[PDB]
Amino acid sequence: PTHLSVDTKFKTEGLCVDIPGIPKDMTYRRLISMMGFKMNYQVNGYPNMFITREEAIRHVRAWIGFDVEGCHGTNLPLQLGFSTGVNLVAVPTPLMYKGLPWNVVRIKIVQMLSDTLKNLSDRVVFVLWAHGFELTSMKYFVKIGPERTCCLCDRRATCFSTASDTYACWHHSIGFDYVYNPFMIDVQQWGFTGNLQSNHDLYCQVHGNAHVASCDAIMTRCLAVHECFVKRVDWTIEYPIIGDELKINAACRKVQHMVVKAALLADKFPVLHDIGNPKAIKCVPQADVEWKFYDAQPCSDKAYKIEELFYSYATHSDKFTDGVCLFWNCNVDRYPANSIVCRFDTRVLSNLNLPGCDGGSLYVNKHAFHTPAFDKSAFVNLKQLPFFYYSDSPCESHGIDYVPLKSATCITRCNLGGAVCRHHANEYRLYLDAYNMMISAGFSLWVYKQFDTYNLWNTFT
Ligand SMILES: O=C(c1ccc(Cl)cc1)N1CCSCC1
Ligand SMILES: [Zn+2]
Ligand SMILES: [Zn+2]
Ligand SMILES: [Zn+2]
Repeated sequence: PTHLSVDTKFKTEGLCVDIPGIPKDMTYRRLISMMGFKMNYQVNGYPNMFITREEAIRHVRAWIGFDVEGCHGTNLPLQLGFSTGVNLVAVPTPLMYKGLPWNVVRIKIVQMLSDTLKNLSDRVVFVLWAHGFELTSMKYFVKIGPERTCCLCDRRATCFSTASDTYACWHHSIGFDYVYNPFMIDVQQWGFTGNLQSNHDLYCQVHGNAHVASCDAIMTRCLAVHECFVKRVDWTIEYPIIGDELKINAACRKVQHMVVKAALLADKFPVLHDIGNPKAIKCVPQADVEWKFYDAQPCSDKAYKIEELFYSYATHSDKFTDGVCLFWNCNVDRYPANSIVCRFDTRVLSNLNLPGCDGGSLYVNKHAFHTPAFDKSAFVNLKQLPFFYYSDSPCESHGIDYVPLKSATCITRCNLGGAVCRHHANEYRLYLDAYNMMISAGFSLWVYKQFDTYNLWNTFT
């Protein structure tokens, strides 16, 4: 009970308009056979082209929605749509390409999947709302067999070349013509009523239906992300390191300590209200302040309503207007004016951040976090937090080659005295690096309007 048994039943009702007469009684084994593939009773790490929900959720970085529409089955041209927004027309002889034979279409499919996936995943998972033409199209661009390694590296093979008779991963596949050992999941097997559009549109207003294959491909993946990461949420599932996950997370800890430490020193709040992750620890353990925690899990669907977070259930309940509120990746509709905020910007392009449901994004860094669409109006009571580095640490090198640092934003005794010491120059440059990492990863920082770094210079005298 890890992989999907090929002897599992497959409901064929979705198939029966493209494939009239299809048996009601159907297994994956029989379906794979009718798709023109032979598994040869093979114990070589590829037991089934189709995978479980649980397996798909572990391989979310690999999801490519895929849809095929009859254009006029051997008779007629097929429109191939992918969640990348690409439409290819294959002839048997929003990006929309003219009709070409399979021998050239399959080359474009490998190039497209390789460019999309090489920095994301070791595989492809085709996310289907299966009606028949998508499954019958696979024999024309897919080959299967035993698990293999790349000819040029140690990564599992994802592509095959009929020219060279060799196997490549996504990194090494230029000129390859076949997708090799793809995986796939039919969303329609999950038990929905009515068509794709009617189910997608319950949850999402951002993906229209232009009645083209890529639109269905996008809607199919969106619906799948909704089901697996919005309505259902599993934070136990770990995901491999593929990028700067570790640097970004370190940077996040450093910036959070820096900004909160400086807010307490500058404005001397007697109480801090720490709203969000119930596992959260004091980010400034030495600070004078009354530190009060409020538990809120990461919201995957809609931003929290500040009315419901701060709702008073009895008298003598905490005054959130006293001191300052820390919302560190706690996404709310509208922050109060007395807030310090870190808010993930869902629009950011990275390998960590996958497109999500209804303008949200699926941010995958150790764990998967569906994040509600970034909204600028949430920040109306605040301003953007400007970059600064602050330290009360002694000017003292210890233990890196130097250009003397000149910066208005290096808030240290040494800079107060007109000359930045080597230690604080090294720390400044490391912190500016951490800060830039975190920003470019898509985090945005917001602060109460009265916040002024000028107030920090008098914390040394
Ligand atoms: O792969 C095919 C297929 C095979 C041969 C021919 Cl001539 C047409 C279609 N499918 C999808 C699986 S169910 C039966 C149709
Ligand atoms: Zn390789
Ligand atoms: Zn959608
Ligand atoms: Zn110094």
